Amino acid sequence: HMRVLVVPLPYPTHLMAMVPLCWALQASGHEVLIAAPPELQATAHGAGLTTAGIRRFPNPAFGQRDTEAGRQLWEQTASNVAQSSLDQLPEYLRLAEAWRPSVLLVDVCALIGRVLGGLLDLPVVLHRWGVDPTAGPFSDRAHELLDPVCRHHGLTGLPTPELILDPCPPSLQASDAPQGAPVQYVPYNGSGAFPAWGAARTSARRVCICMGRMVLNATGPAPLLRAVAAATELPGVEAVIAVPPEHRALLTDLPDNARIAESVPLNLFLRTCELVICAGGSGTAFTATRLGIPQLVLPQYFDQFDYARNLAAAGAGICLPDEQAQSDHEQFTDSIATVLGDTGFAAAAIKLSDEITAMPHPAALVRTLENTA
Amino acid sequence: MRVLVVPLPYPTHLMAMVPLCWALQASGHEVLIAAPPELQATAHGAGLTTAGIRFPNPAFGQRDTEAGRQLWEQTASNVAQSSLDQLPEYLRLAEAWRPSVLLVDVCALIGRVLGGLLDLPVVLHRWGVDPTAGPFSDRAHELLDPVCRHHGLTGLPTPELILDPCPPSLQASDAPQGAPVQYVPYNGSGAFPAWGAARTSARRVCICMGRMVLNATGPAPLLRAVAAATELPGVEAVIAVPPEHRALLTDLPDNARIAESVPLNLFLRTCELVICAGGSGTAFTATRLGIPQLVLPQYFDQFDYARNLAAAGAGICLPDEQAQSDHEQFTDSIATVLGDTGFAAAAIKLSDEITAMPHPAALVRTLEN
Ligand SMILES: CC[C@H]1CCC[C@H](O)[C@@H](C)C(=O)C2=C[C@@H]3[C@@H](C=C[C@@H]4C[C@@H](O)C[C@@H]34)[C@@H]2CC(=O)O1
Ligand SMILES: OC[C@H]1O[C@@H](O)[C@H](O)[C@@H](O)[C@@H]1O
Ligand SMILES: [Mg+2]
Repeated sequence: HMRVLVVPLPYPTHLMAMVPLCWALQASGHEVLIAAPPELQATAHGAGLTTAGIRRFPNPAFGQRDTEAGRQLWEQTASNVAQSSLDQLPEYLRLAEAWRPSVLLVDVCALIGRVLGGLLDLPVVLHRWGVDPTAGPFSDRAHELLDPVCRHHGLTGLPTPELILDPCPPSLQASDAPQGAPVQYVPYNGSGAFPAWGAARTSARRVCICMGRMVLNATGPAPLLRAVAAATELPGVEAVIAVPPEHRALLTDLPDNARIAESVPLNLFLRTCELVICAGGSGTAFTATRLGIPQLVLPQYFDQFDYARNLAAAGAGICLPDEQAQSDHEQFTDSIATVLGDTGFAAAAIKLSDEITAMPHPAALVRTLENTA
Repeated sequence: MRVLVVPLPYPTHLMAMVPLCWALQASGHEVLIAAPPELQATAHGAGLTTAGIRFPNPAFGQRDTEAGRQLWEQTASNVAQSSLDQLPEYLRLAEAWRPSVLLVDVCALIGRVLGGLLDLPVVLHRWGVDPTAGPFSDRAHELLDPVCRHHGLTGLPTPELILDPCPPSLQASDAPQGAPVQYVPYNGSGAFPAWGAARTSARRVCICMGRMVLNATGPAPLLRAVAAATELPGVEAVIAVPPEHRALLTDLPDNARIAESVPLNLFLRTCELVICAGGSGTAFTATRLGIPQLVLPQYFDQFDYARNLAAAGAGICLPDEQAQSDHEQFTDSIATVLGDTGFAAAAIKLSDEITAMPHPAALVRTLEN
């Protein structure tokens, strides 16, 4: 009987990536508690989970970690996360002392989970949400800043985790990421209602455009407007537009070949679509991949450029890699056409789907965790 | 598998099925809840996806009596009339989504009709104590065999499997044998309270009545439970009720805690008694956590659950209006439990019955086969 304390980064999307494992834990009779800043409360509660309370784009240099610009972005991200970890450390120590977890399930970027495991001598299981480009600059800066802290408390430095779980198709994972144990991606894109039109395809070429809140909060409307314009202008297309409610206002004068999806989890209808246009957020992208649906990716930040490049190398989609490509309406339209006219992209996407389904499901991982706790 | 889930339109019946629905999804199967408006917020609050669909009375515990037989017959009549009314809506759903298996609440007869009409296997799911043998079942056949026979069946079909989370010690003696599944608490989402971690030097007594019960009974079982609990020396009452029932708590002692929208399981291990109406997520969470109960049954299965719990030595029943309205019987029952560690001993015995059962993840294999 484990008591698993879950330590995500405080973005809704990173928690979602861990929800099927949390359900697998609870379905197998273990107890799960999510350490959640205000920003995560609603996401955790919405997955049926319980919480303990805590409290310029696109930018290709994120995918250029061999350059000084890219090293800086990742070093700054580690410095931000490390400072947060020192800030919140007392609250997380009080929580662990109160709840007495036997294992920490920790998002790969949530460095506080690693500090907490060292200081409390608890097994840490890191969880990737997807492509992990934290080797090199992020990881070196996290050690730079957190090894002294861990040494003051008697340890050699920031500890190496007991295990890293990895749902990324191996043929897409970053070459420098440490080996992780496979865990099969299970779509979880929130709750909601099966729409009537989600049951069958029509004669039109159905293209979903899905961009999430954190991406659009960062980027502003541009990638959404560029996608809606490219998709709706192409002969034959029906666009299904899936964006968060407050962003729906950005879509004035919408084309008659456009439906605005009403907070509907992608996996309820994505089997009826021939193409997904997205930013390379894992929930969207791995659901499409699992379902053998090719993607046109407009990467923006963090790991998105690596996902987009590697998906395109796999033949399973097209990448528009920077702002001159994403803002090239002709190239954008021709890329949608290219995918709708060549079944080889869907076929390459099913090859990746097979990499996913070769992995053990979250339910099968519960055993591994039992052995590590 | 593609599992379409057909609960009765009550939040608590769907909650009893949530951990299995999660176990199904964690093991790579697909799950959809057929949800009327009354179920939508519960389903989506468990992270699940939906297809939208458009007291006390001790006779419920006495199916040998004229009244007891008539209550359970009338309940089957109600459900059978509603299943016929809605049958064309569910048939359109099954055509749109194409399930391979129906996971159906024991009482949601539409699921059995639908399984028969579509030649799909039906896995019934008990939520706890199951008193549907006799009156309910006989009446369901009397009313639903005809539509089934019109479709060429022999009658309302026997289901493929009946999942049962009730510890056998507490189950009704006439419930056909089911396949045991470990009760996993699911009381909704919420926040771990500061004080839920540590025991106190006070005697911590949780009262948890619940929206559905209190909407049916009005305030009396809640306020009679608070009056009994707060009278006894050294007691700390922890009162768990829906947001809307918070305003009924007009005068509490200083040390009492109102736990609004806090799932019981986050703190119950620090309590020595739960006072409740029975059956339910509350009672099985108490029993799973080894906590004795004082049960004031109101309707349906609650009388059986209260009697069997008392028989097993893990609680006390206040069986009817005469007992529940008697503050001396009510206070003396609390004091009895607080004064005898044999109740907690018996409760722990049942907890172990529960935890010896296969968990919902282990049952996923059985459903596949
Ligand atoms: C499915 C639609 C409804 C139609 C309404 C009928 C009655 O109002 C309701 C009190 C009832 O009989 C029922 C309430 C439920 C139903 C059966 C068993 C439940 C055990 C308890 O937790 C509550 C019980 C029953 C029939 C019903 O729901 O019929
Ligand atoms: O099985 C013994 C008793 O169990 C109860 O559930 C029934 O309502 C009674 O009629 C019966 O005598
Ligand atoms: Mg590799």
